[PDB]
Amino acid sequence: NFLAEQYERDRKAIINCCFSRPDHTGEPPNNYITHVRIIEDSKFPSSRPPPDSKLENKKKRLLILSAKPNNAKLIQIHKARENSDGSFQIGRTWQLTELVRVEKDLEISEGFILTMSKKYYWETNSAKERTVFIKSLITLYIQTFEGHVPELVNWDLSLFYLD
Amino acid sequence: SNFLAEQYERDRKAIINCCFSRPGEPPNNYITHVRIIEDSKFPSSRPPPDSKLENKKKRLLILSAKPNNAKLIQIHKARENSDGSFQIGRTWQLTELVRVEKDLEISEGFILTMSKKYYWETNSAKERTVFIKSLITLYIQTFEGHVPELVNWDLSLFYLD
Repeated sequence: NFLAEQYERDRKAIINCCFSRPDHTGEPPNNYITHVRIIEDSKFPSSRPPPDSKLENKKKRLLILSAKPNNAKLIQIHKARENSDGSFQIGRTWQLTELVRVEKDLEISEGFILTMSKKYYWETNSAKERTVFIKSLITLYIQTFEGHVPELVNWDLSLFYLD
Repeated sequence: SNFLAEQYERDRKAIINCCFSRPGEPPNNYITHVRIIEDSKFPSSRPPPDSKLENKKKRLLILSAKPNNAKLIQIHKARENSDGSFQIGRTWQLTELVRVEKDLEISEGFILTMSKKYYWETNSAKERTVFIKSLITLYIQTFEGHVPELVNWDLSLFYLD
């Protein structure tokens, strides 16, 4: 539950850095939804990294999901990092609509791949965290559809339940 | 394939006519349905592959929404009468649904849990895929904003075509 305190800490900093005041363009900010810590391997950013990847390759980053202030159905994905001075900054943005595939790595419990125009391989810090972020990403995606339209989605799901 | 789609439009129209067009209060709005087989000797678990034809009853599952709130969903069980009319025999609130499980060995079978368990089969594997997709996506959509920690699943892959 060190996890939960870290999450709340990150959340506050993130909203403060990036989803709270007009930016400076002087455009309003997006509304924050959720985030997750990830590890990115700069030499293997699109596929499973060799077991022997130099610790120097491993970057600490964050994925963040948010929505347009005037559009609750226009969601964005961001990649961000925490700088040494504690500030936060976003380095990449995608529209959710660019997402075409989400897959868990069968061999690495924290590994997953997001596919937009290219593939993005990332790892979470734990198996549980992978489950949570992916659930968040996919349910949010589903919620952006306008009413009943399941013809366009495909999944390997066989069990769904409430705890 | 083409037969199915045509059967599906036929059923849909009849279902709306019989159950979602007249009023006590305004009728619900139809969303979707599927044809199911129910085993009356084995209603809550996988029937023996041996189960006699006389146990097998033709039904339908229908999803609908309250006219005022598209996020208040109901599940209905119905049956087509010999005369060609349809009638609803059972209703649940979608909020009652606590589990959805595909039968891992019978590709047409699935189980829904509300207070009791209900085992049903569709007529094909593809029809199961389609209805379950509708059921779960709708459940998800009845949530405003981020969906809570409580929902769980075994998904490991998701993609658009």
